Amino acid sequence: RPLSELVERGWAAALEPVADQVAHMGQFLRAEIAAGRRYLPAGSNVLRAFTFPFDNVRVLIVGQDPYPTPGHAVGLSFSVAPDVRPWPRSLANIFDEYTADLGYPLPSNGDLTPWAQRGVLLLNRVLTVRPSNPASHRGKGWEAVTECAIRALAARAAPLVAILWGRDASTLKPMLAAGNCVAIESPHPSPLSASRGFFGSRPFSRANELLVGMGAEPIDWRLP
Ligand SMILES: O=c1[nH]cc([N+](=O)[O-])c(=O)[nH]1
Ligand SMILES: [Cl-]
Ligand SMILES: [Cl-]
Repeated sequence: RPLSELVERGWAAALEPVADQVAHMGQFLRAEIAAGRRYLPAGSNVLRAFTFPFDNVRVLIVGQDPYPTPGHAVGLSFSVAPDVRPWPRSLANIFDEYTADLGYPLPSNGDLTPWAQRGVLLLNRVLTVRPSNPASHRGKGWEAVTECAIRALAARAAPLVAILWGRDASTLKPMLAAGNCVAIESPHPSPLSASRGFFGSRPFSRANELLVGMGAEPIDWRLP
């Protein structure tokens, strides 16, 4: 199936340069299932970040790989389905910062769909994983796909704030080089690092400060 059938119109055009690569990933995934390996998220969710309009994106929040725990990954970085509990600890930490930064109550559940609807791109660098095997689809072909996506996003005339959590995300700074882009960076929300620079970083309000200063509307971050 061609890109225009899988993703939103603007993303299909942005991702044209990697259309063959995306087809190849579908072949890889089929071969995984034929070899008796599973993958997450569900097939229908793999490209989900690209189902929300390319032109509407104002904030990029980069992830690395999908959650490897069965039933967690949903195709948007960090998000979980509404019935998932307890929250993955990175997400719980994200939510702690959300409350402290913004003053909102704890969200009711871990579903970040409203952010995606509002132009927050929840993009993992690698879009699939074998269950219980963290980072197991590194090097399988997604990195070129998601690099194309980020470069296309950065090339738009429109404002963009990139939120870069952890060392691997910070290495994308070169590709956000353009005057229309601005990166904020901190240690990752995982418990390993969170108290050494993530908590108190105020990424949500600062992203809004930056967008307003670039002439854009702020993100309404409020979750149910
Ligand atoms: O979808 C994701 N969920 C969580 C992480 N993480 O905590 O590193 C990530 O990189 N991507
Ligand atoms: Cl498996
Ligand atoms: Cl807000």
